[PDB]
Amino acid sequence: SGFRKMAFPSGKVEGCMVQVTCGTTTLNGLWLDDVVYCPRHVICTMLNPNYEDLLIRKSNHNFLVQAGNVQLRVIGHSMQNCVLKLKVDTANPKTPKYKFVRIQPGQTFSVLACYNGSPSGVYQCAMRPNFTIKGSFLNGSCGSVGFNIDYDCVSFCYMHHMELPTGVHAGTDLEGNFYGPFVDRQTAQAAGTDTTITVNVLAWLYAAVINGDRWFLNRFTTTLNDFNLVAMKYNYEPLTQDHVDILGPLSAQTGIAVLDMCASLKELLQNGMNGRTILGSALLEDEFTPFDVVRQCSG
Amino acid sequence: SGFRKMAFPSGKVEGCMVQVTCGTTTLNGLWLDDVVYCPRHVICTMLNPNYEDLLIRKSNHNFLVQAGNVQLRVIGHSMQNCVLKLKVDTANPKTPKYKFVRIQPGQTFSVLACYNGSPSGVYQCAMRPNFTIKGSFLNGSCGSVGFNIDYDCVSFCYMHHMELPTGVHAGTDLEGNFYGPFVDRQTAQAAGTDTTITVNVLAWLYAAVINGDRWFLNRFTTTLNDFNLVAMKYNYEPLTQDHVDILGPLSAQTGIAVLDMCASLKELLQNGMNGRTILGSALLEDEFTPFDVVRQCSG
Ligand SMILES: COCCOc1cc(Cl)cc(-c2cc(-c3ccccc3C#N)cn(-c3cccnc3)c2=O)c1
Ligand SMILES: COCCOc1cc(Cl)cc(-c2cc(-c3ccccc3C#N)cn(-c3cccnc3)c2=O)c1
Repeated sequence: SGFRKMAFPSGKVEGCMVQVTCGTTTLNGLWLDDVVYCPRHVICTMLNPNYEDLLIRKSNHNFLVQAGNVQLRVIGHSMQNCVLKLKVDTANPKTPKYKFVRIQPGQTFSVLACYNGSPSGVYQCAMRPNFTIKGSFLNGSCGSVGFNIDYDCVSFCYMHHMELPTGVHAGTDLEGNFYGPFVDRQTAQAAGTDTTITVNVLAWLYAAVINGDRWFLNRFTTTLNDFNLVAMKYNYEPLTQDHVDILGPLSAQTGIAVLDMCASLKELLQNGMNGRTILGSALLEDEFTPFDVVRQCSG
Repeated sequence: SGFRKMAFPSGKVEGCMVQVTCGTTTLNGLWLDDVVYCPRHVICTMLNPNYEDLLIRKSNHNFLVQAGNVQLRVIGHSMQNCVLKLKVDTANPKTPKYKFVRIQPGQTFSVLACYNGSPSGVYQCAMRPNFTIKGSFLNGSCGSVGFNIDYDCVSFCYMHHMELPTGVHAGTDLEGNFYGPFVDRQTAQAAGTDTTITVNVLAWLYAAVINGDRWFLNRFTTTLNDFNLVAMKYNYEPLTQDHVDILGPLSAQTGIAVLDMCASLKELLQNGMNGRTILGSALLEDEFTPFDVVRQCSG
């Protein structure tokens, strides 16, 4: 038992992290096969850059890629959206089985924070409904990646590009498309107002039941439609029938109907917690997906 | 910016995890050089075991060690306190630079949860003042290890042995000595009443200041002695002058005197938070050490 903010083991991604240097700028890159992926803003000095221009003025030799202690020779460079791809002469022998995936808001992933191509730490986060992530990133972290692992396949879903003025974080999928409306320019950009991920909050309530916190349960039930009326009021995402279906296995294992759990959340939203806690939290946690809960509570 | 429950990258430990099988029991082992370390209760079937007896009745062939897909041949076995050491014919080529350390309560470490010798997830935790840890562990997790990484040296500090009836967790250092009063027997054992780690709470308050949460600061100061009187009342560990000194660099970087921050904690203990949060928490977090904060906030 127990329930922790748990990341995937990071080894398979550690073996892919490199340092990419272009002029005075250093940041991190992802070395898979004979290709190195990094934020294209590594070629900037960029209040309003034209990256087609900045890249036409570069040659392979303007890029220094360092893997461990060995320099890798760049033998070609290109742009795919907001990611720079650097072809190298040597194919990373530690390349895992992998895929690139573009995740939906509300999905979670592990982040391997890296500096100068050296991994620093690993943590879990979620793609917020407003397409930011609440990460932990210092200067030099751009190019650090987010990922999930399934069996032995690393699904890369995030590459870090920018910290916004609010201290939240924005980046791309590994094909270089930003999550959300953001662009890689040093210009005024605000995220939409964020909302709480309802289906995850419910999954975490089921995790709490699986671990013996029950003080919030009740005999009541609600209709999907009546619950959503409360959710909107408290800036929660609407719950869909597909969410209800995805919560199926947990509802079964705990014998608690999804719409029964929705009645608990209603009370907690209305009456707060009154000084008690759930899985060691004094507020409602929304960065565990239903599949995260099942993974960690029952393997 | 941002502040997360951050673990060390787990790759160097992943390359050491094996499966150890003795009879009907399977659990995890740590393969370093030509030696495999695992809980000695792998040889039990143990309401009151005599491990000297149970081990004299075993031969090398009673132990199956599986690393990846290859079986490793056991060429010798011994007991050191509560850890079984299995000498193997082949020295793990992925052995990192490493040391065994016995940590003090209040120190944090990363945990690599493993099942059948396969890493499952990584998370941070702390050694509680009562020498338990609040981990996340399912059946089969025994032998999973906790560790810190310094430069490139893995300091192993924990091996998982038991879940207590309260759902908290007990284990040993890597030389097999339990933290706390626990013994590896299926018998009534309760942990001491736990307390909150004051110096860590203060470190986390400094992290919050470094990230722009300041609503809890005040103009007041307190004496070390007066603060401890409040701490005792709220089941906080006494703060020592050595704690004050360890908080030195943070106090400086933020320009906030340790004893000034102690005045804030007093208020928060007395008046609670009144519906506001700190680093995304509605309660006082005590599983970040002063060195964790410095690592993550300023590298
Ligand atoms: C729209 O919102 C405002 C932010 O505008 C941008 C836009 C663009 Cl194109 C990029 C950036 C940005 C750049 C660099 C950088 C700069 C020079 C050398 C190395 C690095 C690294 N590495 C670093 N960071 C950063 C800092 C701390 C945490 N995370 C990310 C950044 O955000 C910020
Ligand atoms: C004093 O407190 C009560 C617990 O008494 C003990 C004492 C002793 Cl010697 C051991 C245990 C114990 C054993 C086994 C086990 C048993 C058989 C086969 C494989 C495994 C694994 N692996 C598993 N676990 C466990 C379960 C879930 C989370 N963490 C640990 C355990 O605690 C529990």
